[PDB]
Amino acid sequence: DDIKVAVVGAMSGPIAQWGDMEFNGARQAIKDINAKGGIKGDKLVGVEYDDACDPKQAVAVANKIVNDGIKYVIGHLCSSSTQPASDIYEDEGILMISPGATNPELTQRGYQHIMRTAGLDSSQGPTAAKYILETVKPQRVLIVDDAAFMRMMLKDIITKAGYEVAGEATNGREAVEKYKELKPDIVTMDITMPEMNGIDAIKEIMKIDPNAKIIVCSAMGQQAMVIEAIKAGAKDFIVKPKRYDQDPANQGIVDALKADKKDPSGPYVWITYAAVQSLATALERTGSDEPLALVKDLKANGANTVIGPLNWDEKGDLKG
Repeated sequence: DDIKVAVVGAMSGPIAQWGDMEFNGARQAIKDINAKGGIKGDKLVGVEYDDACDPKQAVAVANKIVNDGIKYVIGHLCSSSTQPASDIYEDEGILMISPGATNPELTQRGYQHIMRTAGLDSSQGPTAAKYILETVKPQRVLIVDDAAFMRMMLKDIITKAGYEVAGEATNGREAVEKYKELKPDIVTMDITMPEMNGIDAIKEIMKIDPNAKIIVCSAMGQQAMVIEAIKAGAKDFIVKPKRYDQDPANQGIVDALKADKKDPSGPYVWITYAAVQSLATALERTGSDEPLALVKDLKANGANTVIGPLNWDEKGDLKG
C-alpha cells in the first residue's frame, strides 16, 4: 500500500547547497501529507538519490529508479541531469516532475510523463549563483546590483567555487564604467529597480563590446522588461520568485523547518514542496496509479501548492 516516490538532486558537488533545499522541502511535504492521512490512508515513502547534478550519475540514478520499480520521480535538480534522465523515465512510463530543470528542450519533445514546477516563462531558475555554477565556467564576474547584501551573497558563493569577482557596480552608469575598466568575462545585473536603468546599461555595454555576456535578474511581473533585455543582447535571465517563506499560510512549514535547524528561505524548498503536493493531489483526485492519468489530471485541473495555484499546459510547462 506504500507509495514510493523517488527524490533526485545534488546531495554532493557544487550544487549541493541547493540540493539541500530540495530534499528539505520534499521531506517536509511527505511528512505533512502523511500526517494528514497520506493518500486516502496510503503512506508516501520518499526514496532519495544523489546525482551530484552530473549527467552520467543522473543516468545511473534513473536506471536505479527503473530497477526499483518506482513510478513517481520528483527531480532532477539541474537541467543537464534531468534531460538524459527524462528519456529513461519517459521510456519506462515513469512520472517525473522536476523542481529545477529550466532548459527549454525538456518539454518540447512530446513526452507525456514529464512535468516541472520551475522555469516559468523561460526563467533559468530562481537564483543566479546556481545558474552560474551549473552553466558557465570559472571566469571574471562583474556583479551589478544596488543591494549590497545581494552582492556579498553572490560573491561568496562563486568565489568559493573558483570564480573571480572583477568588480561591483551599484547602478547602470557605474556598470558601464566598470565594464570599460575591467572588461569582465561575464556580467550579472539585477534590473529590478528603475534606478538601475538596466536596459539602457545593456545597450551601452553592447556598444562597447558586441560579444558581452550579460545575465540579468528580475522580479515577478517584469516579463516585458526581460524580453527587452534579451533583445538588447543579454544572454539569459533569472526571475527572483516571491518569498514563499513569508507567506503567512506557510508559517507552519517555516516553523517545522526551523525546529529542524533548516533554512526555510531557499526557493527550492518550496518549489520541491509544491512538486510533492502536485503528485499527492493527482493521486488523491484520480485514485489511479497510472502516471499518464496523473499527468493528464494535473494538466486538466491543476493543484494548490505552497507556491500558489499551479497549472500546466499539454507539454508539461507551467502556465499563468
